[PDB]
Amino acid sequence: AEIYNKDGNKLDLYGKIDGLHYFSDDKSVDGDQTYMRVGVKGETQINDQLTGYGQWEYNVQANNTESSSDQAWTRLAFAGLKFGDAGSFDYGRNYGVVYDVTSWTDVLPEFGGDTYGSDNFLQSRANGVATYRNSDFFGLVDGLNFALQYQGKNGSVSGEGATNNGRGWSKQNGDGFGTSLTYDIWDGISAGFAYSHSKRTDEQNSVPALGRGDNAETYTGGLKYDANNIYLASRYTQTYNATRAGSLGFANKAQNFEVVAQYQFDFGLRPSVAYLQSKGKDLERGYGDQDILKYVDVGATYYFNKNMSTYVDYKINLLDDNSFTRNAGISTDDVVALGLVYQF
Amino acid sequence: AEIYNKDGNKLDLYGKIDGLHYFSDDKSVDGDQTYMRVGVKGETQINDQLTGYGQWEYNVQANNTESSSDQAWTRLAFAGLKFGDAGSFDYGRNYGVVYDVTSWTDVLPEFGGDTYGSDNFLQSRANGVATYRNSDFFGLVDGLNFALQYQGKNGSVSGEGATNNGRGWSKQNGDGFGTSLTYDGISAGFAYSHSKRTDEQNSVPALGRGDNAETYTGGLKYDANNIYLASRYTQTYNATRAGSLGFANKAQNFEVVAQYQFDFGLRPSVAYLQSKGKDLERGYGDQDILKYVDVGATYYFNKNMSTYVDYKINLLDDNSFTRNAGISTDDVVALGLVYQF
Amino acid sequence: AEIYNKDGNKLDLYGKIDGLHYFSDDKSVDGDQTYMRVGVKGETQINDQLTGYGQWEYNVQANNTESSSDQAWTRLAFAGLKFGDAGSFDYGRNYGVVYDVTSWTDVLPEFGGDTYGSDNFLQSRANGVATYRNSDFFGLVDGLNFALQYQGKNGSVSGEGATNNGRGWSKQNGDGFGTSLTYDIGISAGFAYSHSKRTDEQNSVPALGRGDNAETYTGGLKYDANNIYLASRYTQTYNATRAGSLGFANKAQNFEVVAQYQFDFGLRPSVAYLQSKGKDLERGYGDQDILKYVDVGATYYFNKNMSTYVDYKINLLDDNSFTRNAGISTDDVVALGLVYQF
Ligand SMILES: [Mg+2]
Ligand SMILES: [Mg+2]
Ligand SMILES: [Mg+2]
Repeated sequence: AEIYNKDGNKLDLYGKIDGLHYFSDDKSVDGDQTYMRVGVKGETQINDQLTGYGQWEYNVQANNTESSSDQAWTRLAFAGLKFGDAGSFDYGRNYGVVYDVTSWTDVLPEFGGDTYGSDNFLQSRANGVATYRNSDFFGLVDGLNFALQYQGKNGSVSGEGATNNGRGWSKQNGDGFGTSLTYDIWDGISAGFAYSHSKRTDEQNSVPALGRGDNAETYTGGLKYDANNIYLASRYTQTYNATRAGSLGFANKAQNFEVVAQYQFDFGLRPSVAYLQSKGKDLERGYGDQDILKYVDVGATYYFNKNMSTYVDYKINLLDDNSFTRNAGISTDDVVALGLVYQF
Repeated sequence: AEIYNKDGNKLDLYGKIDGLHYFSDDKSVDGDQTYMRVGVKGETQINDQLTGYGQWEYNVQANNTESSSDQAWTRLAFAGLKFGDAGSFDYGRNYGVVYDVTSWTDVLPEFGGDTYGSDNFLQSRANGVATYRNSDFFGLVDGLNFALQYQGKNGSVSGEGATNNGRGWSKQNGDGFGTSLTYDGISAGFAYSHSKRTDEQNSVPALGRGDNAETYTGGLKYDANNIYLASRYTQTYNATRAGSLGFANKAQNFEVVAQYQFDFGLRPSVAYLQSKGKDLERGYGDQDILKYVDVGATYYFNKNMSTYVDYKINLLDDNSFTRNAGISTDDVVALGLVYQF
Repeated sequence: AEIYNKDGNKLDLYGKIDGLHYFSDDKSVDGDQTYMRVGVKGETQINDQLTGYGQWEYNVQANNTESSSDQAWTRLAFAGLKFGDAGSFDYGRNYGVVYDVTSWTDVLPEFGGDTYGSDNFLQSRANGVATYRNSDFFGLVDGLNFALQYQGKNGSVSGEGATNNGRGWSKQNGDGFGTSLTYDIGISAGFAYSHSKRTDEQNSVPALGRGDNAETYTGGLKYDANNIYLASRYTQTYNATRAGSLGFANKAQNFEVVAQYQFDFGLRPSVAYLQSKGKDLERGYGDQDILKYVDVGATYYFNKNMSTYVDYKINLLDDNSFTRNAGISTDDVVALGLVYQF
């Protein structure tokens, strides 16, 4: 909600409160999943060719007790400058540019968006990203959106590989960069490409048993159709030393594919059907080729209005239980989600 | 404070900042107790019959350092729909319906509200509650309200009894149900709850054994002519904590409070509270779990600022039960200055 | 931002989002340092001579992951009354009155303000402070301000020295009090004093620092006019200045000086020198430098809501047994920040 707009400065206090329950035979996901999000988004006019901005987004779990630990975290926190019509720069915790394309399939009622994770190189939300964007390809092509992003090393907790803000191997990165390019081809049809290259860290190449290599790389292509009450999107990503092999490390190579179809009825119901897979290749310890993710998703959202909705989502999990999924901690069970959400 | 009201949607950013200090011989409660609360309450008009709403309430302690852990937590987080005469429905972290009645005695300047706890079946705030409420009995009887409530299992951290949101035995529950009924300046109230207990509750702590946690509550309130009087009695089975040692197989909990509101802003308060545990294992037998007289006063400067003193006159004796279970037997004085928004 | 003002009550929701990176050979400070702050400040008119107020300020780190621990904390939380000319009183988590004067040199683009820390007696933000303030000496002497402050013990986690809100020896305190006095002659002078009981764990746990009381004495001078900022202050402490992780300095001498200029087009360069000199340290340490650097940097103000900055800590400490064992950083640091304020 816009709660301040005065003398060239604007502030939005926004969020949602999501009354959410999961039903699954997997006891690590079954049960109450209630949470909320709260954030601020602000803008300050500097001059005719310059606007300042900042955004913070917080996640607050509400499915555990008042004595539980580690229930809140920051999703986004960045500050930036917009340079007229010709671009922007921001720095902080923000989305990696790969998500410029992979966001197109991250539209399921509840599930989806899970062939990658957060703090996973530049695939999703990430610490310390400096992001340059231009929406007219340097004045040459209207509608052609370019991004270039740099990320500094976020290393180990201690020792030779450390930085101030250290973390475990699954969420480490070396210095890296990303780029994306997206374009509306026809009315309502868009195409996009993204690439990332990051140095890996010494702990990534020594602590977990899976995944070895100097660099983490991703290649993504996507398509979207959004018109006439119909939403279709597909994307394909090939990764190298970048996709998590559950708790066991990284996949030397992975091939990640998502497709989604939705329809918006004018009375407020939006059914959704999707297919997702992540195919790991050349895994160590005799694993070879393994499925990391494989499910059909069917669900629907009912929008009461712009501030209130309810939804059901059903993850039909096609993974077989085997020594890889067991050892890596990957859920092979179906899940049903039921939600009622207030947004502000 | 209402900070947004536009095109059918309203948002309140509300809270308080409570500069609070306790004086006690009990070193685990003595000292600075400053904290604040902040929350949002939102409502959206969907159509003539239907409004959607959400509420989040956060508690933020401010009595420890900037390197201290576990200083903030969510009290409430729920989303709901209100229908008209048909009632309301909400889901999330919210009050158990037993508090619809026991709240009538939870009005002391600082203390009170402590014969039960949070995440304690449906006695107070709870995870994963679905709550239906009906006002005026479908519009047929003015002042008659009722509620129906369901809670899904919140299990252990790992193993066979787990759920995603696992916790220790003290705050676990199986599937449960609660109901309340209140009727009106004089009011009477009843509440009942029934929850399945978990395998950890029946094996980890030494105290309390049974398949089910049950509560029965009756209460009365007089609120008129600047006088507030309230009393309630609750009988529980396998549901009242015996401090850190488990649950009381049975307990009998009683509270009574009297207050007067002077025009100039002073509100003195006198109360008596007790919790009596029966049939405790390990030789404990019958034990007092809580017993005190409370005297205090709140001074309201206005609707946004108050100050208060409260004096817990603790009538428990020190014994091996109070020591082992971590129950305070010392007197406490609280002094507070509070800003509300 | 003031987001509510109605029927005698007002509320400000304020903060900043600071996109911040450090470059250093010290791996414990090097890298992303992005964070934000958010708070509320409210006031309510009670009557002609009485206003109530409250403030909360929260710090939220954003430089680590979504599964990281302990990433947020309360800086300030207090409630108070202002009685016109008779003064104000507030209680909660608030600044110690020593900061009334030492804040004069806490103006660097990024660094500075580090000859003391938080929860460090009455040197900075502190739990359980009751603070009386009087502005312009009961309305009788423009520019003459004073404060009186009391702080109850904040003790150990358990045992005989416990309080409900226990913490480690570095952040403990006994009962104490403090006072400040400032006088505006754009030119000001200031004095502050504090005296606290030390706690048993401050004497029994760490290697360094022994004594029943912690005391500080501060004097400051400030020139702030004609686009020029010049400030200096000197503090002598007893059993009160941390000697890194090793304990406290039996005596310390802390000195800071800063000069800045505000150009009309927005740039504010800054040059400063800071040192903390510890004396009579145990275990053979004797006299040791606790802090010693020159700071050079600049802030560019786009407007009142947006700025960018660079800061360069030129660290004059050396690797020796003291800095090494105390965990005191000896390396240079460059900070680069972009900050949105609301
Ligand atoms: Mg490889
Ligand atoms: Mg029993
Ligand atoms: Mg000494």
